[PDB]
Amino acid sequence: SVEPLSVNGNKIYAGEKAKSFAGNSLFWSNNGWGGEKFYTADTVASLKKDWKSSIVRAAMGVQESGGYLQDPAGNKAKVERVVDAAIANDMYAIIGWHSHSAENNRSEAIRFFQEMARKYGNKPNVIYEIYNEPLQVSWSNTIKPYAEAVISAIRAIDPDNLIIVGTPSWSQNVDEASRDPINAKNIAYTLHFYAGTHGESLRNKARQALNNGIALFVTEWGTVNADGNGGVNQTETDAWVTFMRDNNISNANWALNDKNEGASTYYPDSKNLTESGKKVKSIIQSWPYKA
Ligand SMILES: [Ca+2]
Repeated sequence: SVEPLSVNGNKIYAGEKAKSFAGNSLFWSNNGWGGEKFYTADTVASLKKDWKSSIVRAAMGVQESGGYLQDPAGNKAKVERVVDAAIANDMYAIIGWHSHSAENNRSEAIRFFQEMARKYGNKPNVIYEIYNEPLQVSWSNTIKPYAEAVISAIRAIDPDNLIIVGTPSWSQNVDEASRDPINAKNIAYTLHFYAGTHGESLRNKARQALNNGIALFVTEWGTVNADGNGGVNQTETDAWVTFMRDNNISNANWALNDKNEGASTYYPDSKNLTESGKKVKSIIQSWPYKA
């Protein structure tokens, strides 16, 4: 149904061959933030059938209003709902601790992931994303110790499922991370980009991380500007897609949602594709590998 993932030095293996998959990221799961209406089994089914998506990413809010801190069971439920649907539809599912300062609530993240590990640890579909987007923060002094603690907790329960760690400066500093990898099994590192804002320079940093023996994973990328607005940068988008395809980098487009911003796949209150949506759909359906 779904081949298990393993990280061997530089790349991610699905079963026994180097592979990469394309997918979608839901918007914030926070109560009242709109994206939550897409955390349904019906939507996941639509991505597998209509889009041919192989990945669905649950972006669980943590410290903002309506997030996991304010409503734990409420948010935990939307995630479980999406993961169960992904498992049923032969797709990979990323459970993401959608934070910008995760080091602030370490025990909370540990509590959450232990439960998720116990519940989903044996299905080859689940992937853990323990720190969405770290800011101007040190890798070795802030992100690494936090990540190691969480990974330690997970690994005690689930010894082999892929864990993805956020990198400094909006998950752009993957080179900085490669110079001080985490000594653990099946760990990947996140890279986030927005084709309307980031280019070849960010691609070079990625190349450097790849050269140092670290496997990357694009848990979030936009065809539009970093603030989620502006138009689609067609050229940069293509260049980025070729880069990921070449290096077998899995990716999740941000976000299958209908907020009134360029990054959304649908126009407000509709299933009518935006410029971004049409583009990403084409990208997702012609991807070389499927879950
Ligand atoms: Ca496992």
